[PDB]
Amino acid sequence: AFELPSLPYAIDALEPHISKETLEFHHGKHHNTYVVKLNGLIPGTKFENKSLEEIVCSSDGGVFNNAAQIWNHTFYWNSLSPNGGGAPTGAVADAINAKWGSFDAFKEALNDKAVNNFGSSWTWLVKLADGSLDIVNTSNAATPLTDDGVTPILTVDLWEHAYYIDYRNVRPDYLKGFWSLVNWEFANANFA
Amino acid sequence: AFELPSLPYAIDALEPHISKETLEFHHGKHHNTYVVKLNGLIPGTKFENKSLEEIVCSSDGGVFNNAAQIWNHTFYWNSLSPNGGGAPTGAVADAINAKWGSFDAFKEALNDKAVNNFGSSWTWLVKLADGSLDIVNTSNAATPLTDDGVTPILTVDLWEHAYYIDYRNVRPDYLKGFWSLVNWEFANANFA
Ligand SMILES: OC[C@H]1O[C@H](O[C@H]2O[C@H](CO)[C@@H](O)[C@H](O)[C@H]2O)[C@H](O)[C@@H](O)[C@@H]1O
Ligand SMILES: OC[C@H]1O[C@H](O[C@H]2O[C@H](CO)[C@@H](O)[C@H](O)[C@H]2O)[C@H](O)[C@@H](O)[C@@H]1O
Ligand SMILES: [Fe+3]
Ligand SMILES: [Fe+3]
Repeated sequence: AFELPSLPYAIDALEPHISKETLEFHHGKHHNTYVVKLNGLIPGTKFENKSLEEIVCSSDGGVFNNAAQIWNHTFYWNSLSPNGGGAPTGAVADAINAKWGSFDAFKEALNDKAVNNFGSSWTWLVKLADGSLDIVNTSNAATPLTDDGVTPILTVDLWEHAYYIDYRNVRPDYLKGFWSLVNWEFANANFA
Repeated sequence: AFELPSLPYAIDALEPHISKETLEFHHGKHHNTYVVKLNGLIPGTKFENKSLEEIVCSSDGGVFNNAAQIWNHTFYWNSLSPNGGGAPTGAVADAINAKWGSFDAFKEALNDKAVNNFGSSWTWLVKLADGSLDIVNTSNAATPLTDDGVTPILTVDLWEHAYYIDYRNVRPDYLKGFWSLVNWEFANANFA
């Protein structure tokens, strides 16, 4: 049914911020496993012919954990880039300034939400229904995609498999890696 | 203030099932961090004079997450032993045979609960109010210590940091490691 998407860049393209070995396990094993599991759960069910987002927004239990993780990881890979990092640009830079006053205050606010997102989790930059940006944390497979009117803009995976190989227990060091890779083109594409 | 308990065995005593590197990060860094963080949170609350278990059973939020994780890890180190593994003995073996019919059926049941305990979690062997054994899963820092009438007997930490260095994504391989280390003396002590 579903297929694991290709990575949007070569396996060593995020070096030295996220390693090749991390992409091999994170994309090639964890993301793949969610796709295999969902496909095993859907045959001959009321989800067998629905799109992935349709499944994510209409399931619970194991179907939801697997489908939402497939979606969350594809969004995460797009949130990184070997040509990303550095200062934000375009409409998202201005929207960040409108909410937090400055990019540095936004980065401090997102780092604080990410470091403190307890357990397996995701930290998201979203555009609320009212048009403003905000930072929100979700646990396990939960995702702002299920929230009517909220538009996911970027995400950082904080499950330990996302960073343990490269950074062990030090999330702030992984977050420095993330800021060096953040894909402002994808953020702007989602914001607009 | 609280202190990080010593490990009950040498750093390489669980080799080759859990590595020295895993114990250095897992005990020396993760377990330690929960101790430091709790020792920041307590003062100025109705907690600074309470024992660890008293805090675990009457707190929520960050105090609970750090205090429950300190308790859960100390319980987890005691659940392993370089002289453990193999068939269960004593009262716990008999109780296992009473609930599941055989040790092999128990192991299959616990393995299924642990492999499928989604996200950061713990799988516990507990003794119920009625005297029977059961397997229960908790998420993040939740623990049966807070359930009236339930007595924790053994635990397996399923947060990814407990096994990623040694086994990466393969929980079943980590669980084989756990069966080779399970401390039946601690289980029997807790059961009696
Ligand atoms: O996909 C199997 C089940 O996964 C979840 O439940 C598992 O993980 C929980 C922690 O996130 C545990 O509490 C639970 O015991 C496990 O079975 C999901 O919640 C279930 O609905 C799925 O069927
Ligand atoms: O210890 C600080 C807070 O930790 C928890 O909240 C963090 O982790 C949650 C995921 O488990 C996130 O949803 C949340 O946004 C983070 O702040 C705890 O639940 C809070 O009560 C603590 O203050
Ligand atoms: Fe992930
Ligand atoms: Fe742990």
